[PDB]
Amino acid sequence: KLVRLPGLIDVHVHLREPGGTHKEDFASGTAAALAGGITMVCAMPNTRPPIIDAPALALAQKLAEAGARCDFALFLGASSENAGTLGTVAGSAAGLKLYLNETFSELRLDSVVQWMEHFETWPSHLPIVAHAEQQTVAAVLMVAQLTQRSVHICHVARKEEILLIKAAKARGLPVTCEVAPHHLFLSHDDLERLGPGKGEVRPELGSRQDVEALWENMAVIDCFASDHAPHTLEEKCGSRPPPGFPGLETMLPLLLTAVSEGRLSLDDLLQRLHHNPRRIFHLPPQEDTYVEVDLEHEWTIPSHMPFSKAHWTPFEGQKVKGTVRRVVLQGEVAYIDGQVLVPPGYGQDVRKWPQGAVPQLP
Amino acid sequence: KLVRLPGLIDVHVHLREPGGTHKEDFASGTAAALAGGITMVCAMPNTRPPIIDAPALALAQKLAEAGARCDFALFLGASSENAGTLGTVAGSAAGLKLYLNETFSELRLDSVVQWMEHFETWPSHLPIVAHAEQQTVAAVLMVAQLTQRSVHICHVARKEEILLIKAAKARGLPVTCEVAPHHLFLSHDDLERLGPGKGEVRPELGSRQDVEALWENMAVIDCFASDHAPHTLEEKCGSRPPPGFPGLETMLPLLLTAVSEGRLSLDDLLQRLHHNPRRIFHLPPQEDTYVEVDLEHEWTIPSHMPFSKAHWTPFEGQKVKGTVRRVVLQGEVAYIDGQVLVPPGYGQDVRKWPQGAVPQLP
Ligand SMILES: O=C(O)c1[nH]c(=O)[nH]c(=O)c1F
Ligand SMILES: O=C(O)c1[nH]c(=O)[nH]c(=O)c1F
Ligand SMILES: [Zn+2]
Ligand SMILES: [Zn+2]
Ligand SMILES: [Zn+2]
Ligand SMILES: [Zn+2]
Repeated sequence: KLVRLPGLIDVHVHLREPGGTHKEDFASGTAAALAGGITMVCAMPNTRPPIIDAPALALAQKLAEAGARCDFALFLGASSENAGTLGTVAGSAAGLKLYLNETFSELRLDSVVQWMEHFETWPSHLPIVAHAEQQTVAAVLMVAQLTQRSVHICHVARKEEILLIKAAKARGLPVTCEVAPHHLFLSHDDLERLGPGKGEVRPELGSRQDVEALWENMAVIDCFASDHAPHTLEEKCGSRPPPGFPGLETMLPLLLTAVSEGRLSLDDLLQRLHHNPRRIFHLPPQEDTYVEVDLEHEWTIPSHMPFSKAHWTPFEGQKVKGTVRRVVLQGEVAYIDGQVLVPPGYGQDVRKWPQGAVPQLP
Repeated sequence: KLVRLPGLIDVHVHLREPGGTHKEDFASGTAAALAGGITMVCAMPNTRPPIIDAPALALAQKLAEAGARCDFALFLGASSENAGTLGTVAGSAAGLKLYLNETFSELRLDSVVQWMEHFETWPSHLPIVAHAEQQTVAAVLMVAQLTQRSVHICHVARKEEILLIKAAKARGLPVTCEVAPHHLFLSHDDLERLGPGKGEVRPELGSRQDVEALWENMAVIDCFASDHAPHTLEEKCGSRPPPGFPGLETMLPLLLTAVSEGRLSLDDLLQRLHHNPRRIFHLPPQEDTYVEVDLEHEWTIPSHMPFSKAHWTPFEGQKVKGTVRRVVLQGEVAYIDGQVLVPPGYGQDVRKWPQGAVPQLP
């Protein structure tokens, strides 16, 4: 018997279009999403050009509307120049992403004062998410408190970070967070197999104690999100390997395996891949949309998944129990047993739906 | 300018049909819901006969399908006899309600062992909610831990209770809770005006310190829910006054006033009347459903609201800023400026929708 799930949401993907389409584009990345049981994605802004101004957002919107096979929202990215300039387009974005650790020059913030300025100028009712590692989690939480608003922490990867967030939540602070599958299912123990190129990711793979701490503190994790960060094997194995793993096609199989093993419940999974993404980012429901999964069939992750142009995966060799069998999106069969059946352009910008606008006071 | 809200959900109403229809029926209670900006309600099982077996649920389902003007789900109620007998109908109910303090004989549980039996036999993927006051909150939390599952605490009304729940959440325990408007906007200070009959409610009105504690610990409150508990003025002012307040028509105006005053944000309100009710009870979205409210218009709550057959309200005399102007339900105008425009029977049982079934493992 198949299990029917609602349309799952991944609030953290890199679809590389514009500017990196040999790694991934909207069409191939959203095919990977559908194959992973994901019917709506939020795409990060560190493209080339980066989505840091209204013209770049306008271009990305059209590229996504023409290429996406599932529904989507597009993040804006904070820069050292664009605080106080995004007000007219802010409501059309998934949210504002701050890169507070390593990034490309155009997204680099050189001073916490620049973080303050973004928290002060970005509309207070709209989401802010941050790449914020180790101490940076505490620092950006401080900025959120000074500006009296919420923040969402991307890919929490360390015992240090989840315990800090746990302490903040105990004090009633408005902070939510997401965890990516590689930080639950990979660790330092895998670096010998992966090698130093493939193993490059930010946040880096943690210790076994880091991984154990995230599982022990599942109650503190609001969302799962893949941080789908595709690069080709040539790039990952070359002289300056970029950080990141592809993950859309492997997320749900990995987590369904954990569910089968009693590590978390089916509800725990659906809170973290459906309900909490909806409520943190004010994402609308998807009419006549659902995912049918098979929890009985055991298989081994191969050297590459069928759809991501990354054409490699760090989870190769792991045994999983859980398969996406069928995806229905907006009343149409979008995916069945390895075949994507909706064309590029079938997906839509959920922020343009009346029910996708973020409610605000007049 | 009007503000567009999603369809709000009240997970705790008493609609009195069958058996108490002079107090309220499905048609009048759901009219009150729509006038309060509420498009889906979860109806408690302490009717006459109480909804404690499959035949009674079958009757209530038809009465609701014929009378409800908004969408709904129906709770089953725990009794001293029905543990282990509800398995075939459990998935069709909103959840299982346990009355752990005062109640009618048919819903009275005389031993914590009976609570254990319900937690052991009720399907583990389906909701359990409890009327659990003071120590009873800790006791039912203990039963939840022994049976390794979650519990939702109805109408938290005391500093003692919210602090206990706060401590449980800090330990990672799966507990959620709701707070009713009278415990945020009324207190002991109002008992002289109300009198001892009108003022009867369970949980009773709290001290100013209780009320202040709930506001201070808003982060711990998952849901708002009215505990709409209608009785006629004759009953409230008579020789054996039943406990309870009507509240569907006054909830949102009261909370919108608080939002206008900066006591909580619009998002805080929508998490507690839309997103968290959805995710705790696995309630489906409502297609083409939304509520338009006006935050500018000031008015004073009268001696009775237009629709509840209770025909009185404990909030008489309070000044509010916030009005439900229009409700659209499933693509039809359901309410405009005091006029309900959908007939009895327009509402449906959301648990019969494919997307309203609670996902479970095979
Ligand atoms: O875009 C990427 O590849 C990327 N990869 C990572 O591993 N971390 C990032 O923060 C990032 F932006
Ligand atoms: O049904 C009612 O009137 C009712 N009224 C209350 O004040 N508390 C209850 O727990 C209840 F079931
Ligand atoms: Zn990142
Ligand atoms: Zn990323
Ligand atoms: Zn009660
Ligand atoms: Zn009640």
